Amino acid sequence: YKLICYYTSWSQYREGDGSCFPDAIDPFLCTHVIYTFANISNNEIDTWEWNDVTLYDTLNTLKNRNPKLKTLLSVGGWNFGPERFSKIASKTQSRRTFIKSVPPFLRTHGFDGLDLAWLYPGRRDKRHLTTLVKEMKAEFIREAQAGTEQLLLSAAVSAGKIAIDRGYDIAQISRHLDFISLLTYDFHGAWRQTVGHHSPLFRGNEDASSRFSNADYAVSYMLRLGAPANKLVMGIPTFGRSFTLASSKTDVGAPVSGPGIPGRFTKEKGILAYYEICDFLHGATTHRFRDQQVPYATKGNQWVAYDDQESVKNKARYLKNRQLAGAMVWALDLDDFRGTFCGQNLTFPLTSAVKDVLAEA
Ligand SMILES: *[C@@H]1O[C@H](CO)[C@@H](O[C@@H]2O[C@H](CO)[C@@H](O[C@@H]3O[C@H](CO[C@H]4O[C@H](CO)[C@@H](O)[C@H](O)[C@@H]4O)[C@@H](O[C@H]4O[C@H](CO)[C@@H](O)[C@H](O)[C@@H]4O)[C@H](O)[C@@H]3O)[C@H](O)[C@H]2NC(C)=O)[C@H](O)[C@H]1NC(C)=O
Repeated sequence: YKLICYYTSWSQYREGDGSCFPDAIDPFLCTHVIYTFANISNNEIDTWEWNDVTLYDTLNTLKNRNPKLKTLLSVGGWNFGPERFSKIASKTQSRRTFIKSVPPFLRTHGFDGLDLAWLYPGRRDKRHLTTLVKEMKAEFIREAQAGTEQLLLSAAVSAGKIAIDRGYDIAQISRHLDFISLLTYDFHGAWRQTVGHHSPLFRGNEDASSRFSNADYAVSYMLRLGAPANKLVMGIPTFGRSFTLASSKTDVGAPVSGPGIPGRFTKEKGILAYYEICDFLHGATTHRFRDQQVPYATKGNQWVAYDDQESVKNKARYLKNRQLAGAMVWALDLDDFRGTFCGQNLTFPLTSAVKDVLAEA
């Protein structure tokens, strides 16, 4: 099985214990670590943070300890606007410029591949994404002739049915990608004025939005569209999502007034790192959505949907049972990488739980 793990370049800036640099990563934890994100400038791949060349080096020094570890560089993300991707991919010339720029940059910086994180292709982009993936793969095939192991090509893909239908030719891109990471953790609609879980494995008992907004639906749909199981990797989050409650009610359908207050370290309303959630749990009441097989917790006027050791193990068993290629974790810097917040004196408790289950049989 693959265990694909993202590290985000902006996590270095977090205050105190929130600060995460690539040398915090256990070299034997994941099979693939993906650094996010690279920029595209002058139609060519490029660095983003002022110190990316240094951090790339810190990440790739992990291979000294684990020579089998593979690293990839992810281009795109939400800061990079999807409009920028569309412009590049939609013209033969700009597409070529971008593709040609990729292998030399990856080789210079010691990466084993490229991950495409276009968030997200629209209806007008579907055919252009197919050509980008096919042509990029063709370039990697050419570059391998020069003697070095062929660069890998992956993509992070929406797990939402509507977004999938709108923007991706799954049958075609699956042929050329070495793996597809499904973003199976963005299932709670931003329009919803009630609490709800963003990463449920199965649908909930009543009033769900779509019997589509769950990981099992997304996995089945991708297989149905022609992605081979051995190309699909199921995403598992190490962050949770938070809401401010609008009333004393906390169970299914509880009204909310907006996102939860920011975490002390991650400082973004509506999201919390797992290490922040571990602390939040002190004094909180814990519940589990039976049917959806994922937990939530609440205290005060705050309500948090999240994944714990039990839920990530459960998802790992699920993806093995569906004979998928493995799991993807977003993100290492949001797990308890220090090992000091979750009361087990264990680094990367969520990611390690997934790893341990993948090894079982
Ligand atoms: C990720 O990559 C993106 C894409 O490359 C980066 O964004 C780019 O950043 C550069 C540098 O800041 C910026 O360049 C700008 O260039 C203009 C000149 O524009 C010319 O063309 C214009 C047509 O639209 C025309 O109107 C103009 O006359 C020019 O001919 C600069 O304009 C000033 O130039 C001088 C010197 O700076 C000034 O003295 C003068 O007063 C002008 O006002 C701008 O100041 C910029 O330098 C790109 O425009 C920008 N591209 C996009 C699409 O956003 C980005 O930095 C990178 N991110 C990270 C995190 O690395």
